Amino acid sequence: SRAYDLVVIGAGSGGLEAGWNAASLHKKRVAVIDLQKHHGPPHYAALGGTCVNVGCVPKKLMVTGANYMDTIRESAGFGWELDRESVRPNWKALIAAKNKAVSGINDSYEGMFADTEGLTFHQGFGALQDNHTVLVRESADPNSAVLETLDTEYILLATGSWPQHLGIEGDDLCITSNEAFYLDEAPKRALCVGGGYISIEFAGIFNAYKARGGQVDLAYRGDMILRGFDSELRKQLTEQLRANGINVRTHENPAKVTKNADGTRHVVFESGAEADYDVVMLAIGRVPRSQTLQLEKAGVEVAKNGAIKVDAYSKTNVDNIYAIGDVTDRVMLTPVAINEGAAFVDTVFANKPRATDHTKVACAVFSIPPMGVCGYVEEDAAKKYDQVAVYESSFTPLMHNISGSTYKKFMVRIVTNHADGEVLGVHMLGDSSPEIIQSVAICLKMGAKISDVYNTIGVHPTSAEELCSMRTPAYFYEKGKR
Amino acid sequence: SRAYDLVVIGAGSGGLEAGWNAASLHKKRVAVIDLQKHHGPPHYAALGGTCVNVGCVPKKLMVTGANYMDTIRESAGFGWELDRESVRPNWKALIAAKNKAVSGINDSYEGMFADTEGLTFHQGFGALQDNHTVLVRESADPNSAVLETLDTEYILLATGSWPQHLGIEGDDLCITSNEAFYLDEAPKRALCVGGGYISIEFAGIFNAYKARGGQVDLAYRGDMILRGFDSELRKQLTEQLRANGINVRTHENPAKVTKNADGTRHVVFESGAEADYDVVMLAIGRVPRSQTLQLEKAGVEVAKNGAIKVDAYSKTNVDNIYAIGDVTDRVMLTPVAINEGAAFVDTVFANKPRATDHTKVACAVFSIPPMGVCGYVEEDAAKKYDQVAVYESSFTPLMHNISGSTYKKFMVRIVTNHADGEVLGVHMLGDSSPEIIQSVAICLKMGAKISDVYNTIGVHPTSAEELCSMRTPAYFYEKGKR
Ligand SMILES: Cc1cc2nc3c(=O)[nH]c(=O)nc-3n(C[C@H](O)[C@H](O)[C@H](O)COP(=O)(O)OP(=O)(O)OC[C@H]3O[C@@H](n4cnc5c(N)ncnc54)[C@H](O)[C@@H]3O)c2cc1C
Ligand SMILES: Cc1cc2nc3c(=O)[nH]c(=O)nc-3n(C[C@H](O)[C@H](O)[C@H](O)COP(=O)(O)OP(=O)(O)OC[C@H]3O[C@@H](n4cnc5c(N)ncnc54)[C@H](O)[C@@H]3O)c2cc1C
Repeated sequence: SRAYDLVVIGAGSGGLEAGWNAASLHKKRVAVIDLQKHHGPPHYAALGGTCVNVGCVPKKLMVTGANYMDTIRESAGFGWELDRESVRPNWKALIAAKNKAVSGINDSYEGMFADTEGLTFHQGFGALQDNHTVLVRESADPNSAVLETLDTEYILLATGSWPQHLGIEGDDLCITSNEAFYLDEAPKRALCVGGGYISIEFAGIFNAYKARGGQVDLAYRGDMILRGFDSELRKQLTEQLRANGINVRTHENPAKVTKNADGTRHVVFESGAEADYDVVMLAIGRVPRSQTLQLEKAGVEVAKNGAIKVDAYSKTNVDNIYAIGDVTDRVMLTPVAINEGAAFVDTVFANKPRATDHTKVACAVFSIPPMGVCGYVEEDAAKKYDQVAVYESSFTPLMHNISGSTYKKFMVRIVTNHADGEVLGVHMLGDSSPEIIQSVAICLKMGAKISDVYNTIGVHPTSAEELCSMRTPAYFYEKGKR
Repeated sequence: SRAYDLVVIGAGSGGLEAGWNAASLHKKRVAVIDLQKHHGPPHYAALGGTCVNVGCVPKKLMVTGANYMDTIRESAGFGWELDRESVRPNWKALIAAKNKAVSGINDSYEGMFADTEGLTFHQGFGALQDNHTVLVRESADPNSAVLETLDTEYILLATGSWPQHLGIEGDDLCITSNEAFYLDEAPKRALCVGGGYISIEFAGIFNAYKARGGQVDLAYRGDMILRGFDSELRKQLTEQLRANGINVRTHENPAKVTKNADGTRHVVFESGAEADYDVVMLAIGRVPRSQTLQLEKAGVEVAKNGAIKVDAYSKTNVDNIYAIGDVTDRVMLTPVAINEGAAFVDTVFANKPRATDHTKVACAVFSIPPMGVCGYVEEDAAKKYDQVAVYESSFTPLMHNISGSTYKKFMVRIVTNHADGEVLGVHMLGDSSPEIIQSVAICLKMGAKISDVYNTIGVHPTSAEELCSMRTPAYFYEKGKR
């Protein structure tokens, strides 16, 4: 058996930051464990994690592909002539290009290991024996061949999460985002089940690569898609997805999925509504991946959902064992998991305890059109503050008066503490909003006030200068109002 | 002589802001004078000024149209299959749509004047007889028919700038950006003379709408284009212009232009090289437009190049005559002129002195690819502070590896005062950098430091995210580079 300072189980966004930082900057002997080295089936994620293999990186490439549907249509207004009846998308080419890109990054991570002192990769399933030794086995099965036993001082769990499935009749006929990245054919008709951002992102990808006459339906249990986002922005996004032809079936949930003779799936909705689809993708949530780790043999314990309970510095109850990223169920985004992996190495190896601030974290939804969002939604702000002011504007860019997509309203909403003037949250809908929100997030982790925003001079013509053009509140909340 | 609180000569960006404010906010009686109500020859600019009519707004529509040449080409990498030989630009469709968009905006300004009691528009050439009477004549000739003689308490001079010409033989065969907005056919071969943002932006418009086998040359008298911008960015923009096929000709200046029998124009350069072009457009400069105002008749000092000299509150030597916008030669951007108009009304009519801060003002170059810049370039900063640190990052977006456009590097450069880490300048090259620099300008107005920047968590995947990723300096200046 070998002796290590650290064993990282999971070589994703968090574990690879942590392991690399511990080995190079702190000259520690570190083992990182993951299931496989190259992206794809059987385990989908691999070296580099979910984001690089089956997450942020392939989905942004595929959403960029999807946007060309609207740009080739919108170019006509600006005088571009082409035979538009000949245009045909080519899913196969998109996936071949995407896989080339993702494998490039995988080969880069292998290089990274050859370049560094005490960092070794170990391929297999990590499971805990006791709080000081982790087993690398042949499969998730507890009775599989144990390949290696690693003796350690500190253990770091960073196994991520996995797609949540529906407990329904014919769940087995449904795919998740994982299989969606390797689909051989673009579906003609497809159902994305779920109201979250992964559902909405894929619905816009399938909508663009479908055969014309095809259809993509987005079915969600609640009233408006995208819980946790600004309610006005959720309302306008819905209509803009509908305007681009996807059918948002609100208050619909699968009940039965049955395979038809010709491979297609037949689905019975909870309303007794029925429809047939080439693909049914569940995008209903992500659960902490912790079940197989045998945490119990080391005394570390979980929450009901599988989340590993951790204090602010990422320490679990057994002290030499820490946990970061999606398995921790704090904020499930790559920059947060990376930040936590770095903070952990200052805390145990540099012995400077850094806790990661999961507050005012900005994020985006690469839907068509996209959203960039940071801080508080007004309902939450109005529960915590006395005087909340909501500022809002909407405009159709002059541009879309000429492209013909007049339904593309840019919307910006800013929530303030009206006593203070401190900007509590900024929520944007429209193109470039993911680019624009990163800088606004610096303004908010700095404590800007609405006077800071309208005293800056605008850069013209941009959509972003609206941020600097809003001075009168639309309405306020003194516990309530609207 | 009649009875006015304010007469504003020049109904443009600054001029109209001040006139609306003085009237609807402070109930003053104000006359706004301009040459023309709608865009187009002979005066090109008209009600709404240069930006609305022959500036920011027409220009930006036209460069978004030009950008379709790249994205239609780039779609192929993402699997969008189409008849590549069918694709052709129609310049007539582009300027027809641009003219309706600008005609809409002109109509709404006439609307504005109907909806506000003390505001009136007077068409003609405004000139001063005395520091309390302004006469609007029929033409710019001092001896022309006086149409109106308005008598006024205050005068606001906001006549903007005009294109600068070359005094060479055949200058009258060249156009400026004014005429380029009404060209009937896109040039097959074109020459853009100048190195500032306006010839850069038109070179990209002409490059995209040219007939195949065409060519646009950019000729500049100096060593490198975009004097006054970050030197690494200028170098990199030149190389990206060349990769998209435009021919950048440094140390090059025309000597004489003659018209060919063909109708095209023959250009002899000062090096002795010759070539023929359909269009030769001069974008060598813009000079303050004070020349026919009769400023000596009111004793107001002009600064040689034409700039009306003013103090921080935009007051001239004559205490009831103020001047704003491009005529004062301070920052020739529409936002700055508007802000100066607002500040002016506060100071004289709301009796609260303001002054525009012309520092940290961000701006954008709508080149293909675009640039977004704010603050000091390192050279200037190095001659004011003892230790300046420069941070930079370059990367090709993943997407540009899939599309053909491998040359499209995104670059961000941050200049810091190394004493406390205060960010003095951020210079970016790449798509969306105009949209990103607007909110970075807010962080800069609030006194941001490099640590504010890397302590914000990123939004992944975005280009803007690179802002939060720069911890270590590339090099420093301790008076000189190190
Ligand atoms: C489709 C999709 C889109 C997303 N898009 C974005 C986006 O645009 N921006 C963003 O910020 N976030 C996005 N996310 C979220 C982001 O991918 C994750 O939050 C982030 O990767 C979490 O990092 P992590 O370190 O917790 O784990 P991960 O990056 O998931 O890595 C965990 C690693 O552990 C390995 N592993 C699992 N169990 C074991 C075991 N027993 N033994 C060994 N190895 C094991 C896995 O194979 C995996 O490689 C997206 C996620 C998905 C699924
Ligand atoms: C092609 C081009 C592109 C530009 N793009 C941008 C951009 O993208 N973003 C940006 O911020 N800035 C841009 N600018 C600069 C911007 O157009 C100007 O800075 C801005 O319009 C200046 O405002 P102003 O109030 O000083 O006067 P202007 O807006 O120029 O208006 C001056 C007015 O005075 C009138 N006039 C002049 N003489 C007389 C007279 N004697 N009697 C009566 N009326 C008179 C003119 O018709 C005109 O309407 C661009 C400029 C050009 C030329």
